Amino acid sequence: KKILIVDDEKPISDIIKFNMTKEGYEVVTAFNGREALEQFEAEQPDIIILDLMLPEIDGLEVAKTIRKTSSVPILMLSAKDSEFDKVIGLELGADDYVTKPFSNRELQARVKALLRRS
Amino acid sequence: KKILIVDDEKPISDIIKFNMTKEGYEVVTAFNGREALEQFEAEQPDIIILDLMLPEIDGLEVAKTIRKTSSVPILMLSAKDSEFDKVIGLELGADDYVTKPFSNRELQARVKALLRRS
Ligand SMILES: [Mg+2]
Ligand SMILES: [Mg+2]
Ligand SMILES: [Xe]
Ligand SMILES: [Xe]
Repeated sequence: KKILIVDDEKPISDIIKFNMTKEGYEVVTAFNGREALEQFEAEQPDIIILDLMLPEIDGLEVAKTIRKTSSVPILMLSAKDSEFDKVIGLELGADDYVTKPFSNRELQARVKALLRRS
Repeated sequence: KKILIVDDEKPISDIIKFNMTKEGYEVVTAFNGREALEQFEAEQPDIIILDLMLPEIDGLEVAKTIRKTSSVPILMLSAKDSEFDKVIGLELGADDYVTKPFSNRELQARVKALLRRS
């Protein structure tokens, strides 16, 4: 399976990439909203882990435009952990919303749960 | 022309109703998100003035669901006046975003501007 990780922090992106690779996923990466959209169209990932906060396009905006054409599962990841953040991510199309810092094992479990249902 | 005013404060709703009536619009009112959606389907207004903050459904959620079926112009009205509020209202489908308190004459000008282009 192919995962697109859209994250503007190279350290966090690498931790997720390393852990998804170890689980046997193919990983493509993007570091802003524009790259996320390009990688999305070109690579057709099975799932996208999307930071809400990105340099070019926000995460909310990326997920909005994705949902125009695609039902690809989106797992939103963010340091913002209030009700309003989670609810607005889910309502703008996230299938799930996990907060940072996260548990590596939980992330993996949640990715598998999204792919199981999809 | 018919305006639906979705506002949970009966005092503000009345001021907008009074002023739109004086301009020759037919007015229907709604005081929460559920009533907005019901009035929307039943009355088919030409334009909707929508408070962002409502008891049942938020304004963002109402405008989201409206846009599923309809291109009816939406003018979002709110006490929240930050960039993030305006931008997220516009991006969730508002044609315009005016802040409270507002100028009666400006509201009217902006309503006419939305109807002119529509
Ligand atoms: Mg990345
Ligand atoms: Mg009202
Ligand atoms: Xe957005
Ligand atoms: Xe929303």
